[PDB]
Amino acid sequence: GLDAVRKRPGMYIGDTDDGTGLHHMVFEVVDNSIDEALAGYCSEISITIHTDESITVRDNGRGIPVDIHKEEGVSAAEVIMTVLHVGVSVVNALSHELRLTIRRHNKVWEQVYHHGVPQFPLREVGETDGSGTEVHFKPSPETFSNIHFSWDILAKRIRELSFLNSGVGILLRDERTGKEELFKYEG
Ligand SMILES: CCNc1cc(F)cc2c1[nH]c1ncc(-c3cnc(OCC(C)(C)C(=O)O)nc3)c(-n3ccc(C(F)(F)F)n3)c12
Repeated sequence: GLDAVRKRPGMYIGDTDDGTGLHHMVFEVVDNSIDEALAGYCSEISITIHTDESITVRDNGRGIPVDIHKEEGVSAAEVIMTVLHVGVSVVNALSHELRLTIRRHNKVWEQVYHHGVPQFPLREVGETDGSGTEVHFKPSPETFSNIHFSWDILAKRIRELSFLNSGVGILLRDERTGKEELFKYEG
């Protein structure tokens, strides 16, 4: 259960005061998009740093499957966001607010969590021509002490992701400063 994760966070995410754990949250999310790239269905990832020190990750993969998962009773998406046994549930648990948006089967689905707790089941909220998964999460002040993300640190590790996963283009955007960079390795 997520209760333990919130109770002793450094054990799961990394040090919660020096920025290590805080930045791991971003790459905990991003790695799922990378897995989808390794499978061959994701070519584009974008990471946005918001003025309120929240983070948005978005990929262009197949979208998380949304049909009802019967060992739980809830959408598989909700399962993946709320149960593990690091995963993306760790990020969810340690987030004040987190919005999940899935584009799949030409439909748009979303769900909102508060500290890893679903506010409504995955619901359909529109039509789309795109596909992929988007995640917007705000690190909990109850967990991390100095919430400020570093362009430099995110930039560095993204450059390496880009370098190691040829053919994936990764867009980094900081709305605090308006810096913007697309890392794609085609040299
Ligand atoms: C921006 C954050 N992105 C993101 C987070 C996350 F956290 C999971 C996913 C994600 N983007 C994804 N994009 C695709 C899948 C995905 C979709 N379908 C399958 O199907 C599996 C089969 C057998 C059909 C195949 O591989 O061909 N697998 C993964 C996915 N998901 C990652 C885990 C899942 C899960 F378990 F829910 F199925 N979806 C995620």
